[PDB]
Amino acid sequence: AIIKEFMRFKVRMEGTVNGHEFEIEGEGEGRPYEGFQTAKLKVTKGGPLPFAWDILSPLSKAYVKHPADIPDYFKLSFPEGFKWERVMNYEDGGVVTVTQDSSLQDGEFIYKVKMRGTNFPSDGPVMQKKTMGWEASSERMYPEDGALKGEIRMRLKLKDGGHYTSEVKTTYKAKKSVQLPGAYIVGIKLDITSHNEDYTIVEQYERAEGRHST
Repeated sequence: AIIKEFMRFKVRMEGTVNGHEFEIEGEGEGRPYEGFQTAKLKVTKGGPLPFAWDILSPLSKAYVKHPADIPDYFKLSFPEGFKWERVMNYEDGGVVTVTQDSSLQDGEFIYKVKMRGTNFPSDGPVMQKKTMGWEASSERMYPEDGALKGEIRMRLKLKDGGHYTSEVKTTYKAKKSVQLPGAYIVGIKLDITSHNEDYTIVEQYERAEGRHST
């Protein structure tokens, strides 16, 4: 009963992408049982970023709407919370790795993110900043070795109508022993709703719902 119908969060990220260091702070809010949230981020160090915002945007699992019959691993993990680690392999060789800790403090989610991005080609759409947001995704979740894993083949939209693809694996682990669901899918749609000219301030909006795999 600790995850309320309406919850806020605070986040801090530090990252290095192609050698460029930076820090981001943000806050957000949403409805964890209805499966939606918004966030407002600001680049507090090392901005403007010389690369697409979209590689950062998918870097808040407590807010996925779960059917009654699929255990909500993310919510059951609280108040302790959970960690996750992720690799995102972009098709042109760019790699993003991420570690993250989510906890609950004073009735607010606290997220802490560290990430590194390497090998984004100088001429590619990330460094060229030619992406236009992610298409909707289906994250395949499944229990493996006392943790919960998610795989996603994700696609960033390109200006010219093409797509730029990243193969994503994430391991989710509760900080306390918690019951695992069976395999299932989280449908997710994230959009950037507004930003200043140089993406030093960005607002984004995500909806996510668990569902069975037929």
